[PDB]
Amino acid sequence: AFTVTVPKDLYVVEYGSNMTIECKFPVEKQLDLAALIVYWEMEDKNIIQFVHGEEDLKVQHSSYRQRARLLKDQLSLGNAALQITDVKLQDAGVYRCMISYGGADYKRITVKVNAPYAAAL
Amino acid sequence: AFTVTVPKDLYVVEYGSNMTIECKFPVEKQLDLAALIVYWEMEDKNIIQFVHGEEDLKVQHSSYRQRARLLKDQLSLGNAALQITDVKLQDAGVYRCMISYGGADYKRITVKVNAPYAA
Ligand SMILES: Cc1c(NC(=O)c2ccc(CNCCO)cn2)cccc1-c1cccc(NC(=O)c2ccc(CNCCO)cn2)c1C
Repeated sequence: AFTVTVPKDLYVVEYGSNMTIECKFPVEKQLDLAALIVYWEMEDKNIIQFVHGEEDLKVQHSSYRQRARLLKDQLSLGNAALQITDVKLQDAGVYRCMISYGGADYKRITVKVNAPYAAAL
Repeated sequence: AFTVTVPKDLYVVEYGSNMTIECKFPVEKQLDLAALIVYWEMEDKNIIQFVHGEEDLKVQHSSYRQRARLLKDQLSLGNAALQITDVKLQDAGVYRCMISYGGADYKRITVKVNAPYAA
């Protein structure tokens, strides 16, 4: 009954740009931070580990340091939004958002990074 | 950090036998059932979805009906044990236990099913 949805499960992004990938969960009235867990990962790499309102940046995988953050202002709209700055080719793959809030659910999201290309016509 | 561990991360099982795969999670004093979620899957197939003490058999994947059980006597010892009855060849693959209990964590278990072979 506790359901996480994704508007899209495939994001095609340009090398070196910014991307935001979103996972929706139901929230009514006061977001209870003490009951909320948000985890983002990409093939076992810890990107975001938001646990009961607190984050520890020492658990964050080194290839995501100063690039990856949770947009905490979106959480009141039931939106766990992961913003990644300066997208790399190694950022392509399968991301998971995993959310515990009342129930639990997770989604898979595929990211494709186009190789850098000077398109001329 | 809430941590789930696995004694074995690979199980080799005989076709048609039973297996039990275990995920350990830390539990102190009274198991707070209102706070606990245990979820087992394999390749997006819902095997066990234990939510605060309640299970919906109607959410279980058709291929696990009457075959898959969570051993609830183990939960008080912090053991999330999935027992699968009458193992098929299509039970081979990657299982996941996901546990929310204070914190949250999940682990992967690989199951390989040996094709039936006569001595
Ligand atoms: C597991 C989990 C996290 N994970 C972390 O916080 C986390 C942090 C760090 C590490 C790595 N550590 C390595 C050291 O061992 C790993 N995990 C965060 C929020 C929630 C969960 C959770 C916990 C328990 C259960 C369910 N699912 C389900 O209950 C579930 C049920 C049904 C479905 C299928 N639904 C499809 C329809 O949308 C999916 N799902 C989830 C999703």
